[PDB]
Amino acid sequence: GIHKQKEKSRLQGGVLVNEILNHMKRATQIPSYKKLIMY
Repeated sequence: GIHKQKEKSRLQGGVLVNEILNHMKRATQIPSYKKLIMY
């Protein structure tokens, strides 16, 4: 049952949103977390 219940609207095309992950990659290379040492 990969498909779960829904509460809000959602159309097939909406799946496109997944593309977000791609762009997210960029940030994944350097998030806004807390840094201490570089070496």
